[PDB]
Amino acid sequence: NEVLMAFTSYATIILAKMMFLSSATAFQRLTNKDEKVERVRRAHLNDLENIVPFLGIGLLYSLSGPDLSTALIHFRIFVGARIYHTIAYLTPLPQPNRGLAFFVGYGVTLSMAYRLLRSRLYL
Amino acid sequence: NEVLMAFTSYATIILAKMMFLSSATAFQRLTNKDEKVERVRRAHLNDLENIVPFLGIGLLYSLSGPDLSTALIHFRIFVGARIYHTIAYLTPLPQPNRGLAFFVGYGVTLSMAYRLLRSRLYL
Amino acid sequence: NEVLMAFTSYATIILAKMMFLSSATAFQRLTNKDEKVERVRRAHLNDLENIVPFLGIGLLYSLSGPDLSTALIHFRIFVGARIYHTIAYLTPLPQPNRGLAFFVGYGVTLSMAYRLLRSRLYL
Ligand SMILES: CCCCCCCCCCCCCCCCCC(=O)OC[C@@H](COP(=O)([O-])OCC[N+](C)(C)C)OC(=O)CCCCCCCCCCCCCCCCC
Ligand SMILES: CCCCCCCCCCCCCCCCCC(=O)OC[C@@H](COP(=O)([O-])OCC[N+](C)(C)C)OC(=O)CCCCCCCCCCCCCCCCC
Ligand SMILES: CCCCCCCCCCCCCCCCCC(=O)OC[C@@H](COP(=O)([O-])OCC[N+](C)(C)C)OC(=O)CCCCCCCCCCCCCCCCC
Ligand SMILES: CCCCCCCCCCCCCCCCCC(=O)OC[C@@H](COP(=O)([O-])OCC[N+](C)(C)C)OC(=O)CCCCCCCCCCCCCCCCC
Ligand SMILES: CCCCCCCCCCCCCCCCCC(=O)OC[C@@H](COP(=O)([O-])OCC[N+](C)(C)C)OC(=O)CCCCCCCCCCCCCCCCC
Ligand SMILES: CCCCCCCCCCCCCCCCCC(=O)OC[C@@H](COP(=O)([O-])OCC[N+](C)(C)C)OC(=O)CCCCCCCCCCCCCCCCC
Ligand SMILES: N[C@@H](CCC(=O)N[C@@H](CS)C(=O)NCC(=O)O)C(=O)O
Ligand SMILES: N[C@@H](CCC(=O)N[C@@H](CS)C(=O)NCC(=O)O)C(=O)O
Ligand SMILES: N[C@@H](CCC(=O)N[C@@H](CS)C(=O)NCC(=O)O)C(=O)O
Repeated sequence: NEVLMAFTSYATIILAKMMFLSSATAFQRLTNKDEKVERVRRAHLNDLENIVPFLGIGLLYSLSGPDLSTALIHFRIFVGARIYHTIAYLTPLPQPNRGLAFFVGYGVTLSMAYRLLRSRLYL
Repeated sequence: NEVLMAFTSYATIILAKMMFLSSATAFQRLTNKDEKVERVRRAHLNDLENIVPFLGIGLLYSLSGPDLSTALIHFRIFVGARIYHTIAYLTPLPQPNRGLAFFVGYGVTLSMAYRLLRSRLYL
Repeated sequence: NEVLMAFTSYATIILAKMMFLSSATAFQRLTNKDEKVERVRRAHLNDLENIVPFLGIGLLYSLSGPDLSTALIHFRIFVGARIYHTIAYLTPLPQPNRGLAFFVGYGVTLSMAYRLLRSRLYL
């Protein structure tokens, strides 16, 4: 429960996230058309891989999530970090393609990656 | 069972799908060589992400799939939609890179995404 | 256990793998800068998809992994194949982008893909 509770919710978000944004980018791509080209391309793949390792990591301490400890918060903020980070980006075809923005997204993937990873594993 | 039954099968397909097609594209890429360049590149990533969110969504109502309701059919046709959709595409390096074809694939990802997602979640 | 044991470990590796390598490439990309451009781009996506289907396949005989038979070894060497394969590659922006190296990585994905896939499925 506690467990299912966690994963679905994060992912659902995550997947409302990645979902609007995917078809959406598709939809805008053709609609914009071009700068928006990479913009859209761009959203997909950073995010697609935000998710891609989200998926690795979440999905797994998922079904290996024994300890009672509260860790979902990061499942939760890493989402929270990464969304506003893309969203912050968020149209500049010029590099920078990054910023404090992703010092948030990636780097939280990193922190919440790092701890929780190690956590349900070594236990 | 009913459950395992579902996921493996869809994925197996899905993964026979994504699998021939991956090494295959590799194999053809070098063999064609060039137009086939993006063609192959092309197959991977639409499909790679067909799968990528397949994976998100399937995999999860997977292990959160309680209701008796018949929903696998779409696991099943969204595959059925997406394969023939790429396959329909399926060599034009000119945009369009889409069509009624993906009005099928993506959009079923969308429908079968949308309902089943919400379904085992809100329950 | 035996099961959890398996998946986490492979993935952890896999995910220490894909993880250093992702932020890392990011980090080097900006730092190199350019040839390193595709190099880094390059690492991500072969590997990102090494993982991408790893994820499909591992993750699933994962929770459908009944037989006692020893199959983790490949979870294990396919990792072992693929790492040293990228790593072998591993800076040439000239094609070849492949070699005996990936005759290892991909092709083990293939062998260990192929058998274990079929195995916990048909059972
Ligand atoms: C609950 C907390 C108690 C107190 C709350 C009070 C907090 C109030 C914060 C007030 C802030 C004051 C504003 C100063 C900021 C100026 C920033 C700036 O100049 O831009 C930098 C710019 C710099 O831009 P740039 O010029 O480098 O590039 C832009 C791109 N070009 C140039 C191509 C156009 O960086 C960004 O754009 C980042 C975007 C920030 C987006 C912020 C929106 C998200 C905020 C989330 C939190 C909000 C509440 C959610 C709560 C939900 C509740 C559960
Ligand atoms: C943008 C900036 C960068 C962002 C990148 C990523 C984010 C980085 C995160 C960094 C780590 C932050 C550290 C916080 C934790 C440190 C505190 C600590 O250790 O104290 C002990 C811990 C543990 O609790 P305790 O140990 O004090 O309690 C003792 C009770 N016994 C021993 C009997 C069990 O305290 C907490 O952290 C509690 C925090 C709870 C969070 C607040 C919400 C609780 C309510 C739940 C529902 C609320 C709705 C929210 C839903 C959100 C919807 C979107
Ligand atoms: C069981 C049902 C009862 C009745 C079955 C009877 C159904 C019989 C349907 C007969 C159809 C009549 C044909 C008219 C169609 C003409 C289409 C056309 O012109 O092409 C559009 C074209 C338009 O092309 P275009 O010109 O825009 O671009 C092509 C690309 N260039 C130009 C670069 C070369 O679009 C497509 O290519 C789509 C490809 C369609 C592929 C169809 C094969 C898959 C069909 C799956 C179902 C088959 C059975 C599976 C059953 C399994 C059983 C469990
Ligand atoms: C290319 C075009 C776009 C494609 C994109 C994606 C596809 C879009 C899908 C859109 C939705 C379609 C709606 C269909 C459902 C609506 C019907 C409905 O609501 O009625 C009630 C529902 C529910 O059943 P019921 O409620 O009528 O039964 C009552 C019994 N009690 C109450 C006691 C439990 O009926 C059905 O849908 C039954 C359909 C079953 C499907 C037919 C096959 C059954 C046999 C199984 C094995 C067959 C082998 C197949 C293997 C395939 C291999 C590849
Ligand atoms: C335990 C076993 C018992 C015996 C152990 C004894 C084994 C000892 C093997 C000794 C080998 C002798 C060396 C001859 C090889 C020459 C290769 C060559 O020329 O390069 C080809 C080259 C050809 O290069 P190229 O010229 O086509 O392209 C390079 C790119 N450019 C040109 C752009 C610069 O291919 C490679 O680079 C492949 C890289 C190989 C990397 C090997 C390191 C990994 C080895 C893993 C095993 C090690 C132990 C791990 C054990 C862990 C324990 C649990
Ligand atoms: C770079 C080159 C390409 C690489 C690409 C991918 C790799 C390709 C792999 C190809 C397949 C290789 C075939 C090997 C198996 C064939 C042998 C066989 O069938 O015999 C019967 C099998 C089965 O056992 P058995 O059937 O003989 O035992 C009988 C006992 N009863 C019947 C009662 C149950 O034997 C084995 O394979 C045992 C091998 C075990 C592996 C050795 C290690 C065991 C110790 C565990 C801990 C060690 C630490 C290691 C951790 C690693 C850390 C990173
Ligand atoms: N989907 C791509 C995203 C790559 C990307 O957007 N790279 C950014 C940094 S994370 C960059 O600076 N690219 C170089 C460029 O735009 O020229 C991947 O997985 O590699
Ligand atoms: N793998 C790429 C696929 C992108 C792609 O093929 N985009 C299509 C629409 S879905 C397109 O029209 N691209 C613009 C172009 O080809 O110039 C991604 O995930 O973004
Ligand atoms: N992430 C890309 C990787 C594609 C790639 O690196 N292709 C290699 C073979 S696996 C190649 O030879 N590309 C053609 C080129 O570099 O011009 C994908 O998923 O398609």
